[PDB]
Amino acid sequence: MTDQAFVTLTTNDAYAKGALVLGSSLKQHRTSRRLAVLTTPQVSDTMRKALEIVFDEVITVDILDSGDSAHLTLMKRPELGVTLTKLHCWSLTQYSKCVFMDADTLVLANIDDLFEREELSAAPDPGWPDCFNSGVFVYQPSVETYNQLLHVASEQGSFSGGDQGLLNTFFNSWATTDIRKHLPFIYNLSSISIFSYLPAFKAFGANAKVVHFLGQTKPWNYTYDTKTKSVRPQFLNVWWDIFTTSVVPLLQQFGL
Amino acid sequence: MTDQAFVTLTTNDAYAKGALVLGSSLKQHRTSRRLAVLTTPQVSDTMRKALEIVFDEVITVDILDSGDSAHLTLMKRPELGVTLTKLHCWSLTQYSKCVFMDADTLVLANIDDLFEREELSAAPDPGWPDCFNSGVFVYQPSVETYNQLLHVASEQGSFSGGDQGLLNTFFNSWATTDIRKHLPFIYNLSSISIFSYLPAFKAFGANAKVVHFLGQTKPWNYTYDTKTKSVRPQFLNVWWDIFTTSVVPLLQQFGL
Ligand SMILES: [Cl-]
Repeated sequence: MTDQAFVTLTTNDAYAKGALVLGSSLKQHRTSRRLAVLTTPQVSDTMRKALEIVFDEVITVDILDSGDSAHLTLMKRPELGVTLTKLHCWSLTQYSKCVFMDADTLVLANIDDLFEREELSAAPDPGWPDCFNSGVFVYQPSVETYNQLLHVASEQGSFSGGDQGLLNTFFNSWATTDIRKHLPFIYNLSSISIFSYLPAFKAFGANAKVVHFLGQTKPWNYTYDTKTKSVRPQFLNVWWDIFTTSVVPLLQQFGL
Repeated sequence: MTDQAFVTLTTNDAYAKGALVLGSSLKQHRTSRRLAVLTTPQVSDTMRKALEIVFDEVITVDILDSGDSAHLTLMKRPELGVTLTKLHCWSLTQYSKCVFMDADTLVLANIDDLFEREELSAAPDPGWPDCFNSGVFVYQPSVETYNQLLHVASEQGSFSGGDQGLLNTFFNSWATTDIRKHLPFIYNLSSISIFSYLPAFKAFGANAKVVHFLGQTKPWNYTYDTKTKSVRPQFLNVWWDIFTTSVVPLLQQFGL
């Protein structure tokens, strides 16, 4: 649909790499949706221009600017920079529904069916499964929800010191209400649960639709051998394949 | 209710300690339900007699006996000893509904409301949260279900090499169907998620109703200082308090 989007976020050039890989993965699996990326001014012109090619829309967010609605809350809780920036995904009222995906996710199959879901649909978090992981979620842009999230951020902050605590606190019926708001874990498959919980992977992890690179060493903190097509494991190598294949050439293209 | 029960299982004297602590924890939080314990002949007379005091019913299961319905399946899949024994929880047709709890769980509050639940209700597993953890679950005893589980055990075994894989495979709609069959994580709170996922604990882990001692070192593999009332952490110490207070005296009582 025209007014639906995957939305991601990048606050720096490291994460812009992820966002570019994510965007590409989404294009590769023939999404019929828009691709939007929240970006900060800290993202350089080269990453930016590549984001402009990969994404239908590049939105600038500067919570460091006092014009930003999140800025006073950033002052109150300065650890919440990334969180308050991320929450701007709710400002995107040019879209009726979006799938937010962190820039450290990777799409391995079309996940457009996520748009059948209602706010707030998200996959369970490993570790504390009565929380949803905020790495992938379905939400409806709204200035009201935005303001309410912003307000909760101000009042409580996040029990996680990040967006996950904040989102779970506001969307707190997730655990106990409407199983359709549980996204299958395969739509936000923790790369940790692929290596750590290895019995459950073998049986279901070949079904993965989205890899969420958690931790730790993010995909781009790895060394990739372009000859062997392998890092210094399966999923890191898909990410790097996309990076090497689609993203680097788009990045090297901006220097002329 | 008269014909409802918590059911646990012990295949040896190490686990009988857990079962005795579990049973006691259940009595301590004034359950109105029956307490049943599947036991193997490998459980010694002393553990047994103490089980007889703590539990309303002590049921003997010997899958090593060829009279047992599970025995031929044990022959086919000998790694499934514990699993096939556990599955006998479904034979307990003297009960209309039961809560099965592994002998490495600990009850910290009345959880009798679990009997409002239908088969198969269970808490999500940490690590792979689209599986339920088989440490605590609500089920309806039935020879049909039993036979069907036994049959699946024979055909597929368990993708986990344990009961969890088997149960998830048979009760495979759990992830996607009926949010009421998701037991809050606090009814099967992984002791690992208490130490490992520490941000989510502080906010919700004080609400714990059942601790599931996973791993690893089981509670009884720890040294307990009875003077300091502490092990060699909060939950280990509740377990040991119950053990020292209620269980050991019941065990020392059998030697005369
Ligand atoms: Cl439901």
